[PDB]
Amino acid sequence: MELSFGARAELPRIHPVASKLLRLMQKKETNLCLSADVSLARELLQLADALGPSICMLKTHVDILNDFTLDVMKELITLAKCHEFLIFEDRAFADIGNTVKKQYEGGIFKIASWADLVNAHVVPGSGVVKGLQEVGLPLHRGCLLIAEMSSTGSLATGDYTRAAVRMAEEHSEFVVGFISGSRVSMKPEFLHLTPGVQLEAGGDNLGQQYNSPQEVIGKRGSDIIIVGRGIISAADRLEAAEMYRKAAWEAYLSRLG
Amino acid sequence: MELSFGARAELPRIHPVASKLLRLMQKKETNLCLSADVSLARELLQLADALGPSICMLKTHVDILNDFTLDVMKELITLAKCHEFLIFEDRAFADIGNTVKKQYEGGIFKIASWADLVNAHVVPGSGVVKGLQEVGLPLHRGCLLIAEMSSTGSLATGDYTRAAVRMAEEHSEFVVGFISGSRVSMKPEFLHLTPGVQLEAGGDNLGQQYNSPQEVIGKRGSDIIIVGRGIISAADRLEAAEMYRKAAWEAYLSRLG
Ligand SMILES: O=c1ccn([C@@H]2O[C@H](COP(=O)(O)O)[C@@H](O)[C@H]2O)c(=O)[nH]1
Ligand SMILES: O=c1ccn([C@@H]2O[C@H](COP(=O)(O)O)[C@@H](O)[C@H]2O)c(=O)[nH]1
Repeated sequence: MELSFGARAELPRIHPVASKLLRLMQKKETNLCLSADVSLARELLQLADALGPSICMLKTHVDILNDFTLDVMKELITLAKCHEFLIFEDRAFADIGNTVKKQYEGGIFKIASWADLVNAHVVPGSGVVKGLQEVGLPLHRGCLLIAEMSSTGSLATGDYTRAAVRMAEEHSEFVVGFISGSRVSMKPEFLHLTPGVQLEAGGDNLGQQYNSPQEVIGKRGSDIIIVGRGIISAADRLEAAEMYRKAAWEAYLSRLG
Repeated sequence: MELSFGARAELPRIHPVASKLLRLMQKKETNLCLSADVSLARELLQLADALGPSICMLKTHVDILNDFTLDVMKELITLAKCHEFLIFEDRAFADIGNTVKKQYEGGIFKIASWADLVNAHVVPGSGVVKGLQEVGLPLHRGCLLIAEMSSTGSLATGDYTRAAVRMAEEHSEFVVGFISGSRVSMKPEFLHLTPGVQLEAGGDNLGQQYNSPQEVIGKRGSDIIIVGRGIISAADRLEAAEMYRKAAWEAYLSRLG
């Protein structure tokens, strides 16, 4: 009874941000999220422009941009609107509710002002979501909960993962899905986004582990692949993004039938 | 066989940052860490100056400072040196090793350039520590692992806490202790720092829970209390800090005998 992305976009309990995403995934035939892991704003923006047609989402770590300004993020939004992708700041909030609300709204980055999506760890308990919600709901944003991680020795397993799923399903006005390595919720209104993806087997020297798009999307049932170095370190990042897009999209189609 | 802070400062396996901290705790009769949870640099610096003699440590969330600059942090270091306290950025790193290394060294905040101590969640597995280490060891810094949290619904319990302790004890060249609600390691070379502290019973409306200094230091065996709103929201923050200092110090003395 698996639904297409475009059908999921219409489910009664779908969140607006999720629906927007699912619609553009279907329209553009992309379930690829670019992990734009660069330190220069010019490179971020050149990647966003060139790769925007190939991606459903651009994931940022704003806190590694050497030359962050709010104006950079304005320019990123312009590209996101032109090419039709969401912006996801991978801030992995992980503090008490009262603190994360301030980290999301304020400081230099003003994350909530430009990020369609953010994510949070579940370790602090559900107050992390309640604090983020206080900023994100008025700003019409969505959140992903980190249910599983791709790295060696991850403790996001077993009952921890189950707790993340319960927390999501209990905060569905704001939580739209997961960071996970597999489908973790049986409810089709939730998105599953999976980092630790490369075409070739391997890892890095600091605990990253890779699996292929066919494995992640096809066998493990996730929705979206998140790819950083497999694209960013390639000479031709546009062709690399196309290879990843095509892999993830066909794995999705084949799982649909 | 409990040792004073000054004796612990001399233990064979003590980390230099821990030893510096323990020595100034003993000298100044303070085991209070101010959680300087403000949005204005001028208020941060005025608090650091006035309260510096009463504290062993000043904990920051740089990402909530509306007017952060590196020069602000230079001024904070001047105060830290004058009054003798460490600076602890409560960044709660919580990503793969390759990413946290960049979040610690780079971006706008350049955390490693000014923070004596940072902290990390253990959820990603030990690569989080290995990545931070690559920046922190050359810069002669230390790290705290988040073994327990103060908030309602925290998943940092049981085997998760035990995993944090094992990860610390296995990375003792860089990890100097814990964020925890109690003593979690039996090894006296590790520091235990405990947030969720107020003199009166209560909590906040976003899952924070409070326990008293006597409970945390005396009964639960921690070393340092971390106090935010119990001080910052008071009219006279200097007298509030003194009340917390005296409470935490006497609880420590009484546990020594
Ligand atoms: O479980 C997780 C959570 C987050 N990321 C993020 O996803 C990207 C993976 O990049 P790469 O390994 O494809 O370069 C990085 O930004 C990393 O911080 C993971 O890899 N794994
Ligand atoms: O388990 C944790 C970890 C971190 N903090 C931090 O400690 C401070 C507690 O402040 P307050 O509740 O005393 O104001 C805040 O900065 C908060 O982010 C906690 O409260 N509990």
